[PDB]
Amino acid sequence: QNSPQDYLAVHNDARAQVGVGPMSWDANLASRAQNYANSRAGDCNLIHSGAGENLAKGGGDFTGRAAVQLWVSERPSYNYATNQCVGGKKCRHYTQVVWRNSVRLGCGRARCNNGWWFISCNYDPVGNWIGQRPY
Repeated sequence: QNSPQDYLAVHNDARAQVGVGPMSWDANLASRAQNYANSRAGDCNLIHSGAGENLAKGGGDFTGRAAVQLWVSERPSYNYATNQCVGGKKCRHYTQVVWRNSVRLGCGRARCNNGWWFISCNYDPVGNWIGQRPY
């Protein structure tokens, strides 16, 4: 639930569900993501860049798979039938996961200085960005 494929699988699912192209594991992005998470875990705050990442903090058994899944929890807040976010709050996560523009992927899990687990997932080109279309 934290291996490269664990993150990738869920992303690739969500993307597949709206017929968006895949992504790959850059490995170095994964180091970067985990290393950023590892440092920033001394705080724990959902603070990384803004547009081109997907951050998560959980509580205990919080896995990377679960984190991507938490982002896909906004499933019915996306609606490909209208090809936009629904008039429903919190659609600022799935959008990135599904971000057509990003072809790189790499993610990392680090344990916070409060018991909980931090997760980061980097993407380039930038994502969840106004400019081009998410899906």
